[PDB]
Amino acid sequence: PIQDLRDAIALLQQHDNQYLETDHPVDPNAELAGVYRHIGAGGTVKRPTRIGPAMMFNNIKGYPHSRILVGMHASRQRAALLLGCEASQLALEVGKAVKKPVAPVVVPASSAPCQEQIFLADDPDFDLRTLLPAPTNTPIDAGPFFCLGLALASDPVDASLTDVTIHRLCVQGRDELSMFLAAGRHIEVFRQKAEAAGKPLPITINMGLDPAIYIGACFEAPTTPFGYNELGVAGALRQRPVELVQGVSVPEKAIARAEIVIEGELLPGVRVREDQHTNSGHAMPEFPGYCGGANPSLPVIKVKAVTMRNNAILQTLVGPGEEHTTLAGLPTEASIWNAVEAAIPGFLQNVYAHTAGGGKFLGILQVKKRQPADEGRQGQAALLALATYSELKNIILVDEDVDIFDSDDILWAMTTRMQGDVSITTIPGIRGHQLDPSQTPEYSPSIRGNGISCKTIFDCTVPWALKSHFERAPFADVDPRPFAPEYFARL
Amino acid sequence: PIQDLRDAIALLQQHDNQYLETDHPVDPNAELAGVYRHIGAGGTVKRPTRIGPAMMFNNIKGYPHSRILVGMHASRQRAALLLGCEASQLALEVGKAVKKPVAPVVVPASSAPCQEQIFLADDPDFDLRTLLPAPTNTPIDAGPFFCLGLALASDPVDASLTDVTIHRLCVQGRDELSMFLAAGRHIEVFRQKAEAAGKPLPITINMGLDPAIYIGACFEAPTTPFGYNELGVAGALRQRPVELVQGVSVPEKAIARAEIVIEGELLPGVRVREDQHTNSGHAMPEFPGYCGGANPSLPVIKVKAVTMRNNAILQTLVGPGEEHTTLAGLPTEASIWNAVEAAIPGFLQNVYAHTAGGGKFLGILQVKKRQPADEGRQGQAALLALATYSELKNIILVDEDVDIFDSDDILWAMTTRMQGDVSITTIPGIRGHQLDPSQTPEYSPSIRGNGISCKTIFDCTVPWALKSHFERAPFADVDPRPFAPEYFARL
Repeated sequence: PIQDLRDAIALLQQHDNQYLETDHPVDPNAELAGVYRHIGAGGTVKRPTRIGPAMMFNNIKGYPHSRILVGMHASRQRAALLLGCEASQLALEVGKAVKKPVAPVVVPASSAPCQEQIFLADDPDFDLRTLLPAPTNTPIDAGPFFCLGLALASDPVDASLTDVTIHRLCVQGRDELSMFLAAGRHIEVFRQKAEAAGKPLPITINMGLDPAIYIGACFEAPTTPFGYNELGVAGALRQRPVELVQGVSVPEKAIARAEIVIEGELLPGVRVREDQHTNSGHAMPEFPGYCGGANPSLPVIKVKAVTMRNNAILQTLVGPGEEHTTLAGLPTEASIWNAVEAAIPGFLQNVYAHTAGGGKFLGILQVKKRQPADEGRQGQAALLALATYSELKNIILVDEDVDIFDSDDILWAMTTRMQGDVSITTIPGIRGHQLDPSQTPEYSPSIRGNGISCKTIFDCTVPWALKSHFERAPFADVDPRPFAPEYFARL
Repeated sequence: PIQDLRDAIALLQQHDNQYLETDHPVDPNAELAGVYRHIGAGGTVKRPTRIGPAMMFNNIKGYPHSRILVGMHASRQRAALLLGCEASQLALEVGKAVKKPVAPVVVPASSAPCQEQIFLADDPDFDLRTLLPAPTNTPIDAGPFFCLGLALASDPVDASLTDVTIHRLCVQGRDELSMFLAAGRHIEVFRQKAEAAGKPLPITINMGLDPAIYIGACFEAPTTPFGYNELGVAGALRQRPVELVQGVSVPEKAIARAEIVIEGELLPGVRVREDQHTNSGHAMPEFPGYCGGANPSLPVIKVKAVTMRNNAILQTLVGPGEEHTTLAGLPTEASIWNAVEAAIPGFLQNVYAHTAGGGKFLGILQVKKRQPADEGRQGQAALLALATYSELKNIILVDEDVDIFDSDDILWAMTTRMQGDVSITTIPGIRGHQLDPSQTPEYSPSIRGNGISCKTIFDCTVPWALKSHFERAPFADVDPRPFAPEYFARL
């Protein structure tokens, strides 16, 4: 029963090519990410790249006591193994946990390995920059980043209002991090409330976690009093409550079994240029595959303490590549599943938040026309997808004999089951996502500002009345294995 | 030095997962194809399928002295190993051979392994159907097929005119095969000239060949006296003339080192229904991945002899999947290369006749914009492609940082470097190909007859003025090997 990051590493070590360690010295600045680019970053990272093992770097230059984990979630198959289901059903299996969550519980400090070591920022010798190897993903980044920081925080006026969300933070100084907070999201609203009263907002950043927690926390959750409800998904996935502990230096909870916890406060009335120390003009690589722009005005966590386990692992990601595809893509798929299946039961066979869109921009919907009235519902399923997940950009529709996880087979449906002046429907001027660099006025006369897009539905389903002409060549069913057993061993 | 199929097999056996044998009894009717569907048919074949080893079945039900080879050209990497070049350069490499062909030569029967065993149709016990296995691809095919028949044929009046072509053939009786010949092709014009005079056309069907010969025979060649010029490509690929032997029962040449040669004559004033023995309504699977209809009026080869090597291999294909992509796709790529490079030298970086289009329907063009004036040449390249290969359907244009052999990366360009109402150009009413089942009046109000199409250009290149915003996140160059030697040691 997996309850923390090390229980997960143990499971991976029982399967081939899921976990890999190296003792060869690596520089956290640029080099480590450059290495994993080849081994397992995947997704929208520039070629060459591939799906591979999660990888542990034991020998980090300048950090003789540290080790860095990347790629834990950077494969769909791997995520399936870590949660005990089939990779094609991963979105549905987690969607079931979302529906029957198990609440987290509070434990005492004696039960929290994340507090086996406490480094108070009090200490004159404290220096976040030398305590933690925060990797730099590319040389043009704004600085070192932590990329899997699970932030816990509460409303400053109503303490029963909580939030759990993944963030990335740039290291800005001996005890400072900058942190981008999405407008409108709960923790930013918390921070705006505290700042309007001139007060800091206490927060914990929890890194190195059971992958069920990271995966579960990307889904929308209900809000109950003191609920930290995102944690309920992982509670359901393991059938064991996620354990919280009180912070040592701030009045906010932290993840009891996390590897590293950064406790601090968002400062009132303070802001920094994200790239103030490099003037690179960039932040770090974004899920579409491009380096984003540096944010000119960011809030700052003032660090009051770092607590960690003995031999703490620092967990982050590279790419963000396939690791982002998994964390973002399963929620994208679940919400599309839920919307289509409630409106058109039995129609959708599956949906894939394609890695080529980082799990957000590109939806592949596999439908089955069962009867004459299903003609015209394939467009309806596309409208449902675009309405339910507004950061989507394009939809590709295929039938149930097309493998939506096989990009060759998607392009095959786009070649023999599509006519350009019939099957392609453009929907201009719909808000999409600012990190798509083609969503700009300069790219298109129908785009009125950044993050607005034309959204395109590629209908590659066979028209109902023509289906008799579109049967794929029927090869006979045979068990191939007796013909070459040793060859099918390689699985 | 590779000079026959067996030398090619021995080369394959020096590389991992390129060649596989099985002694498990197999039914050449349907079951064999059913097995290789899972092991390595690839291409447009229904999932599951994949690229895998070429496969030899040694244990053939009803044919205890036979063994059957499939999948020899069913892998771009395998074709590259076989011709001694890099997969990404394959078409450039065969294109060089097309330009400087090495003419074939005639050798005596003593230098002709293909006549080690002679089976005259003279013999009352001769029966084409029990002598050779002719696999069926699906249970609904017209009948047993030979799918890699290299035909040699000459003009019945002017013997200096020759032709060398690949055909498929259905086994129609004791000593008859049906053979479709493409209208206007040289061998068909030889046939019509002979039929118009009331005379048979002598011919040899050569099977089990140096892959160089099959690959080279799919390119257009010039005509010179007694040239058999398609063999000049294989000659240049091997820097050794292909060897011809005089047939034993008909006045026409055969491939000296072929595994199997069927000698016969196309009969005048005789036609058969392709599926006359099954009434299946179908021929066999076509390269777009659907079953073809049965041709109701095919000419007949009356067999006069079958010669073969000792321990002869019957070589054919399954799917036809990836084996067709290689055979058809390299000529498609070479012709696009030649046209674009002549018109816009330096602009095309590479082209991929994508396997999802069977090597014919879908072109991925990789261009590099070097200067402002290249803005607008990407579409020019697309037109060049559409002009020179009229069976193309759609073009996808990408820049030099997109891996065109990686369908995930194509879709990525389709997602972040494309706006539907800007980047997509439809060209309606252009003759395409009849075996694309969506090219019918029933699919589209703009299609006036079967085999006419809308042809779509998807411009997924970065507009020149915007290039600085579209740089893929620049992970540092690092040699990953030292960090994980034994992992990279699985190459």
